[PDB]
Amino acid sequence: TNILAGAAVIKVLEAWGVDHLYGIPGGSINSIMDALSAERDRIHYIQVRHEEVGAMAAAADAKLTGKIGVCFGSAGPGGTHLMNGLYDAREDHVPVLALIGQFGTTGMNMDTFQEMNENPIYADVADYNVTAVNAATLPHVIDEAIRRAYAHQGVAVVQIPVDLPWQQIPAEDWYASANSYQTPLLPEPDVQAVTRLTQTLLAAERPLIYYGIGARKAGKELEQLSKTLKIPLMSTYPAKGIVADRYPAYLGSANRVAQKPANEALAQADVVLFVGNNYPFAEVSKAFKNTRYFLQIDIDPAKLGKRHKTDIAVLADAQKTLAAILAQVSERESTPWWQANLANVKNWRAYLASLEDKQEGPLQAYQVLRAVNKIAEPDAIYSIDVGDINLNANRHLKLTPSNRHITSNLFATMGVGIPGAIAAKLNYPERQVFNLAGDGGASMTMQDLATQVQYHLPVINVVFTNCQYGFIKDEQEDTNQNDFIGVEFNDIDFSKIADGVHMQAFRVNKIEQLPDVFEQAKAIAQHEPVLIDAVITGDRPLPAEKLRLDSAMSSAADIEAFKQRYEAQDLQPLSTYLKQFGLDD
Amino acid sequence: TNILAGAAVIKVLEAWGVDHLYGIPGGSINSIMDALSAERDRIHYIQVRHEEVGAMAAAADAKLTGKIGVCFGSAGPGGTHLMNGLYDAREDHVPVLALIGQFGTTGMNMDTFQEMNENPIYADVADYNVTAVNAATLPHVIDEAIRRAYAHQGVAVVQIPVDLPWQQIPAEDWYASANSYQTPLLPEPDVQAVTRLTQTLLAAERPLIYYGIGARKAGKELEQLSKTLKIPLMSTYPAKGIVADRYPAYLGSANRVAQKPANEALAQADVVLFVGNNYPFAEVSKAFKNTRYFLQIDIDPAKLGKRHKTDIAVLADAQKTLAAILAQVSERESTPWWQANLANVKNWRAYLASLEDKQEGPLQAYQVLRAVNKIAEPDAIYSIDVGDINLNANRHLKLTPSNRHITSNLFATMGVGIPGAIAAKLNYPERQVFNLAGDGGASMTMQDLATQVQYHLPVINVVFTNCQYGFIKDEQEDTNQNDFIGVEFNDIDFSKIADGVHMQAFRVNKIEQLPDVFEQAKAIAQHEPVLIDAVITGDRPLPAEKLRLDSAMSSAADIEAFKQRYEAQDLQPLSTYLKQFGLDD
Amino acid sequence: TNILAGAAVIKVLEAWGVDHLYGIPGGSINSIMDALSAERDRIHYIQVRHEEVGAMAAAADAKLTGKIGVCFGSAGPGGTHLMNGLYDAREDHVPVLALIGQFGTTGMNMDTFQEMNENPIYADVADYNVTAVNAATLPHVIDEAIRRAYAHQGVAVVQIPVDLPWQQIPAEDWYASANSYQTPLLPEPDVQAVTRLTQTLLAAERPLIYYGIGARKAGKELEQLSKTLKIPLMSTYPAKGIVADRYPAYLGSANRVAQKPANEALAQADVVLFVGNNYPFAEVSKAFKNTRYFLQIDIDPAKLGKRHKTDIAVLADAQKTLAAILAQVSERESTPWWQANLANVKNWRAYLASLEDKQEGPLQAYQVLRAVNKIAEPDAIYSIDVGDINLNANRHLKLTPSNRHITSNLFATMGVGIPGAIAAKLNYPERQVFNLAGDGGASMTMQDLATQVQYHLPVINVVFTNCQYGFIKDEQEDTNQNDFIGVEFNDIDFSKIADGVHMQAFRVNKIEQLPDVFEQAKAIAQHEPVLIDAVITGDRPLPAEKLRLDSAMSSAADIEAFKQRYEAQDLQPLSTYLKQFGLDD
Ligand SMILES: Cc1cc2nc3c(=O)[nH]c(=O)nc-3n(C[C@H](O)[C@H](O)[C@H](O)COP(=O)(O)OP(=O)(O)OC[C@H]3O[C@@H](n4cnc5c(N)ncnc54)[C@H](O)[C@@H]3O)c2cc1C
Ligand SMILES: Cc1cc2nc3c(=O)[nH]c(=O)nc-3n(C[C@H](O)[C@H](O)[C@H](O)COP(=O)(O)OP(=O)(O)OC[C@H]3O[C@@H](n4cnc5c(N)ncnc54)[C@H](O)[C@@H]3O)c2cc1C
Ligand SMILES: Cc1cc2nc3c(=O)[nH]c(=O)nc-3n(C[C@H](O)[C@H](O)[C@H](O)COP(=O)(O)OP(=O)(O)OC[C@H]3O[C@@H](n4cnc5c(N)ncnc54)[C@H](O)[C@@H]3O)c2cc1C
Ligand SMILES: Cc1ncc(C[n+]2csc(CCOP(=O)(O)OP(=O)(O)O)c2C)c(N)n1
Ligand SMILES: Cc1ncc(C[n+]2csc(CCOP(=O)(O)OP(=O)(O)O)c2C)c(N)n1
Ligand SMILES: Cc1ncc(C[n+]2csc(CCOP(=O)(O)OP(=O)(O)O)c2C)c(N)n1
Ligand SMILES: [Mg+2]
Ligand SMILES: [Mg+2]
Ligand SMILES: [Mg+2]
Repeated sequence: TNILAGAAVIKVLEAWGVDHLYGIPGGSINSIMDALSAERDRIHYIQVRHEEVGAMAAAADAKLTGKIGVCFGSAGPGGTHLMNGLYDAREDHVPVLALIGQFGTTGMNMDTFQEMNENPIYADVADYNVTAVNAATLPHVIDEAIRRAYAHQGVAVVQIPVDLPWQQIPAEDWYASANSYQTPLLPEPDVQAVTRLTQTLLAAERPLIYYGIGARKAGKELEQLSKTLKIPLMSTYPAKGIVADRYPAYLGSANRVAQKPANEALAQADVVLFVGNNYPFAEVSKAFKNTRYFLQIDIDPAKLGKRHKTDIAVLADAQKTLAAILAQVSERESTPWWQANLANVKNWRAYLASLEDKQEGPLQAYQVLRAVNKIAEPDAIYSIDVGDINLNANRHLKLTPSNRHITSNLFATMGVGIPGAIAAKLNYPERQVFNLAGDGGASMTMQDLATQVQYHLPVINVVFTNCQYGFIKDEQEDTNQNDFIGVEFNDIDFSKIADGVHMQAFRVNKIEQLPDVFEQAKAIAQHEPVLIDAVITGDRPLPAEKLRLDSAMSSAADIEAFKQRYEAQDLQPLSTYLKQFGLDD
Repeated sequence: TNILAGAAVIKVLEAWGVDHLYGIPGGSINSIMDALSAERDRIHYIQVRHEEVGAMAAAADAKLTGKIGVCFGSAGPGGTHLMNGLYDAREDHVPVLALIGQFGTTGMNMDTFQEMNENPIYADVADYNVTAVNAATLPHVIDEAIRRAYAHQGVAVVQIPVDLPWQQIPAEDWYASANSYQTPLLPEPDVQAVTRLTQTLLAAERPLIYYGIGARKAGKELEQLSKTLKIPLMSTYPAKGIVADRYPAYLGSANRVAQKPANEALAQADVVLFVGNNYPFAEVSKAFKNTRYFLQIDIDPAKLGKRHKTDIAVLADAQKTLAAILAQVSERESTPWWQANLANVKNWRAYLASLEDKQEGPLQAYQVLRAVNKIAEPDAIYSIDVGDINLNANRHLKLTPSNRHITSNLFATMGVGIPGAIAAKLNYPERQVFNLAGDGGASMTMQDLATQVQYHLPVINVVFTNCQYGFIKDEQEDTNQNDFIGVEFNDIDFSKIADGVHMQAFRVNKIEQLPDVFEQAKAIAQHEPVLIDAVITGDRPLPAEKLRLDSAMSSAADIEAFKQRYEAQDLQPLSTYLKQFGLDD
Repeated sequence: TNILAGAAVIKVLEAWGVDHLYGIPGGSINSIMDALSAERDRIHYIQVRHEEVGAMAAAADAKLTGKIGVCFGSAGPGGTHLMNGLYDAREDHVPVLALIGQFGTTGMNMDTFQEMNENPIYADVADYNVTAVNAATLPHVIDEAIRRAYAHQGVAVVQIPVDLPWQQIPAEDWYASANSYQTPLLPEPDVQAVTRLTQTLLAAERPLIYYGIGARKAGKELEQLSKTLKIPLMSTYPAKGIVADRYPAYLGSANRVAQKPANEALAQADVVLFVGNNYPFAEVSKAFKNTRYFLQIDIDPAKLGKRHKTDIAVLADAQKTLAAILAQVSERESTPWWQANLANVKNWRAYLASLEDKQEGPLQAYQVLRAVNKIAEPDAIYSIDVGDINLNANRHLKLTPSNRHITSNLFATMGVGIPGAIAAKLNYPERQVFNLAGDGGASMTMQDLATQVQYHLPVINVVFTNCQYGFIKDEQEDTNQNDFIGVEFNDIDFSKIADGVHMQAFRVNKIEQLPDVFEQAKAIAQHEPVLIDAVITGDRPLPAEKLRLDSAMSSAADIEAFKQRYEAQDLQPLSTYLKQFGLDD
């Protein structure tokens, strides 16, 4: 007969399979809290200590699962605290629903306490942004918000006046269209564009396949096409893991969160196959300036020819198109280009290994990640924060397709380590989860280590304490005339922080302390969360984008200093291998 | 001859007397950081651990001093982290300048890393919101932003492309108009409106003067007019302290962060003089429904007759107008209304005193604030956060006009305790500063306890740990049908948090522990910061807005339960004193 | 007991003294139309043919009277049509209330016909911008909107769901605050600052007083200061008429809608008193590059030191401050500067008169304005459109303090001639009202010549038909390398247009036709609107900003071609006069 509007709303969420949602209560959202209380056995409300962690975790839910992430905040400061999480979702194009509290209709526009016109606040970030003004339509307005967030892969925001969820509406007049939701059966790629793309890729002397997360399902195809046609493989930083890191022709990513082989190969390549990629640096770094042919495959029309003058752009699904190229090619024998790149990758990985393998004295980030690699399970998930850890994790973590790693890819908000590991462990309680965060990123959301304790989420948290905003110090070293300002700061002892939130923790600062501490952490994380605070040296990581190793481009003074500073004595430039296999530079 | 644009900009700030500014560096704001580095002996850059603390502290600067507060943030997530601080400034109408980083002009609109159209993000909160596109005009654009923030008492936002501060501009072509800034000499209030207002106030049988922070300078006038004409005085919560708290006819504030005498008197009053007030609850609580005449004095035309049908509204300065009323009145002898209200205030203060004066057993918020009162210096400044502490601080802190207390008055963002005490101690290094925060408000900005350590700011931090969002639990108790959800949580041991940031701290939970701990804290705070974590009981404070003490309005069962729960056995309703002095109710 | 919400909203408008309002009905604003129908005897609705005319007339009301202009539009297209009128009110800082229709609250957010979230559309232009969601607070929201538009001198926009005006609210609950209304306080001048300003003014060798419409109430003091101290006067184009144009030492306005004496003088001046002026061209034309001392007087702090570094700034009412200067000074004797300037003004006026007094020939703009002046009454109001007509009206109309002229001063929207004239005849039916419009400007709002017929508003409409966008053509001549484009077009016979809307009209093209035609127009306009379509030549008005006259700065060939083109054979540069009185240039 009747039903309360707020109860109907929680049922629309239950209909769309929403398992858990995050927020902090307040008077302006208490009628929705009331509805959640009755249904607490069907949808799990996770109370966070700061709302941006709720919004960031909701984004990570959708990143990991493909399902809509949900968070809420009370009127005014509850809702504006969501901003860094909602912009992350807009930028990383994943579906998120945010509910914002608002004063009742009876007191709106009266200029009463913590009441304002909230609709202008969400206009930029949200794809759908509405203030609900009627309780009977409120279930449809919520269903509308979810349909559009999914369809448009973005943020949908509904500001709800607190009095409407307590109203009665006729129980038969609302529905959730979850039952109509579906995946498209897309057409097969047109055979002539596939053939045209293949010929051009076969005649290339120095070819590359450069893929992004759009090729997430084409792991097998990419790797087989690589070794069948003798084409090196390189990706964007987030596409790391689609092809296993130990694959001998994986060059890594290009630019600063990058690897030496990827950068050098890109400047020599004559034909690039750009697949499901939208690398933001293409134009500003003139990455493709020496490319002769540029071939592209993307599912989205707005991307076609965006990053460079494209010769052939196929609008199609990456995996289908790669499987169709694969189906018309045969083995090619090892070329000079294949051989030179393989030798270069071996030289690089030996460098990274000698850093990782030091066994005594002062702790550096490199060995902390070798110890992370030692205790990692083959399907672990990593929530990585933003800073030097994106660079070091991309070089040292040895991922396979069973792993997941997430960060704030484009907006790049700091603080994402902790919320992402909370979302990961809620979705996958049986998978090992790691949170790799630098000290500045981890202090921005440190209060939510208590949420991991409260909901008993066994996360392995590793904080890299350098008493610096390392990523920025290095930039200041490169651009600034006057001394470093704002990048070195006071120590925070995160094992005391973790103890305050009643979580087990260790602090280490010598390489030799690592093995024991990490074995204890692997065992504690079978049941409880644990934190390791690695006090590391402030060494600058080798800048892949400022290599000074070639005698024809850098003077011997520069090369000696570069080799010295970066312990890069045994690194050879690509040109050494090119000359060796009979190629020029 | 030439000067670099970023150097000229730091000089425009120095010209407007900007002593310190807050932020966190990033690549998109490094050319401004470079300029700050050279001038580090003239403007003090304070690096915070989270940008909302920088924006909130900048707002508190202007709250305390009347001078423009300045903060900055890098592009994307640096700038959106400022939101809770900037909305606080818009709402509390104080001048703040925020500088937002942005990618260089050369890469803007190229869709490159952490680059977006940032101008839509600041459109709602800012009075002035511009992206600077030329380096020669950039000193004028900054000067423009400060002039308007001051003139309009609001937020001015400038998004600066990083490449323009490193450009050369002719040194003679820029200036800062600080030299033209001035206070208006306002006209004296028109003598006939003052006389009309006075007659109506003199004929009132049950009068009240209800003032707000607009009467900040009329402390003497308010108090003398009170005792010369026998008129009780009541204020808004932030106007507490303008007249000393021990003044026998100060009734307190009305509504929930309120006091019993203020609430009861307002329903009996026949003539209200509303002075420099903009109480947000006037309409939604029907506060003035029984008022017969409503007289108002405000400096701002948009306020005149806003909160109620006003009989006489004088547009003038509060202090000038009160001094002019005072100049034409003589002593009146004690009326029944004066006498009844005085007796009622005595009854109330005895209640608050018996709570404060318990000497053993389980710690409650009441005694923690009696201990705060004991060590307080006559001119201490209090940064108060948002939650039950606004209610308890308004009842127990004994302020005088030499004190300052600040919070987020209208927007009411949690987290303001720590940034406000940082701003207070930077401006006034010789004054004792307190930060009174509840546990949920203090965990939102807990990482910046490290900033107090790093810049050596001796703040006394007192955290009230109830393992609850107390203010919200009580609301749920009043409105919600189903059980409490989201308002009780895990303990955080803030003396371990404080130890992690290398600050001295104590944790107490028995009334008898207070005196020693507070004496030690008063002495440590002579040189270092200190934190006390008071573990308190979850007792609900007496709800002044839900009194059940009058036998003619509430049944005896209700009154017994009310008296029992709130240890309010000896509280009498106002009607007892009205009947006693020959007045009806 | 109850009243309808729509009736109370109209009662609030009546209370604030609103006599007339403009708009076009629609389903979404039909409950407001219903209310208006009931009140047709007390408040008068003016139906326009296009909604921007309604917004432009609403703006013109406030410009002419100082009282708030009121306009409305229906949902979607009705409201977006108001845009040019509303930004004109924002830019020329005048109070306007715009009511926007919206679908009822039940249909909102259901994506039904002509229903969209309308609140983001108005966020940039409106000082106050809200959607009403409740019928009982709707009178307060309308009252709030008028208070803020007056106080803030900007636009207030309220979007109203059609159902709410048809609900019954209690009659007892609403009120309008119109009775408490006051204008802002005028600050008083500090005598010490005034003495300093006066000393600097008297020590000047070549002084100028440059005033804007902030000196509206000080024409007497301005002219008196000029005659007593022997200092010439110049104004912004909108300030023309504050001092009578026939005054011998009134130099005119600077830059392009300028008069040659003002431009020449400004370059020689050593001290400028800048009074209630916000000239937008200061910095970009480097106007004050030679001014040794700049003195400013303004009521607004955001303007002090804004346009140039100010040596003495006074924050006070212009009239009060000018009265103070005048009381400290005595008669001075004629200087060379005074005499040089008067001689230059006689030369310039003699030149404009020669263009005006041609008796036979092809018609030019200059003789048509002479014809307007001969039939103009001493207190006529001029609604002027935008284009060359501002340049020509500024040079040829002889205005006194009894006249009024309005245009779109800073937004500068074409189209305003017809709406400004409608509003002026509504407000001042006893005054002669002119509409002086170029053909491009008149074409954009031509349909509302019918509003003048329908409402019997006797306006004299004068269209200047040059078959060009003359103002742009002359800009293309100055900047464009390739041929003229989009500035010359087909003729529209406006007498046939007027005939179509059933108005009396005439078409002229030879100078000798003018006298009889304007005589007849002057007679018809006592009862009916009349239009004259003056077909004029394509002659460029003398560019007062590009004077090729002085032999020592321009070649004899440039000078002769200039004099030939502009019929300026008898003009002398100010240097001739400066030299005659022993001065240098
Ligand atoms: C601190 C920091 C610095 C960074 N530095 C770097 C760096 O130096 N180097 C670097 O590489 N990255 C870096 N990144 C990440 C970077 O900002 C970009 O987000 C990233 O390069 C984008 O990768 P993408 O192209 O794989 O994914 P996206 O930008 O998400 O784009 C995916 C693309 O795939 C297409 N697509 C989707 N599905 C399919 C399908 N099924 N078939 C076909 N096409 C499809 C999409 O349409 C889109 O074009 C950094 C991140 C951080 C946090
Ligand atoms: C958790 C929380 C709850 C709250 N609960 C309450 C509560 O229950 N009770 C309560 O009272 N408050 C409460 N507040 C504060 C409340 O939200 C309002 O901000 C407060 O009531 C406004 O006080 P005000 O009128 O003094 O100041 P403002 O809102 O700042 O307004 C000042 C007024 O003075 C006028 N003015 C300025 N200068 C002059 C002058 N020189 N001469 C004349 N007029 C002048 C201004 O124009 C304006 O009208 C709460 C705050 C928090 C954080
Ligand atoms: C096609 C076109 C071209 C134009 N070309 C020119 C041109 O070449 N030259 C030109 O002059 N104009 C020109 N204008 C007008 C120009 O755009 C500006 O609108 C104008 O210069 C502003 O003049 P103002 O200073 O009088 O008015 P406003 O900009 O309105 O400024 C008024 C000032 O007076 C102050 N004030 C208000 N009241 C008082 C008081 N009581 N006491 C003291 N201070 C007070 C105000 O705060 C403000 O500072 C043109 C307009 C158009 C449509
Ligand atoms: C909220 C936010 N503020 C500022 C930045 C700019 N930023 C990018 S990396 C970085 C420093 C990262 O420092 P930390 O986490 O300590 O790690 P490190 O690089 O030292 O290992 C900063 C400040 C950001 N992206 N997000
Ligand atoms: C950032 C933010 N989120 C949510 C709120 C809503 N809110 C208002 S008071 C309150 C609880 C305060 O709790 P706490 O600080 O623990 O103090 P207590 O009341 O328990 O003493 C909350 C969540 C707010 N105003 N600001
Ligand atoms: C609505 C609008 N569109 C375009 C312009 C640009 N503009 C300014 S003056 C002008 C030409 C004026 O034409 P017209 O009204 O015929 O006058 P003329 O110069 O020919 O006398 C134009 C197009 C404007 N200010 N407003
Ligand atoms: Mg770091
Ligand atoms: Mg609490
Ligand atoms: Mg024209």
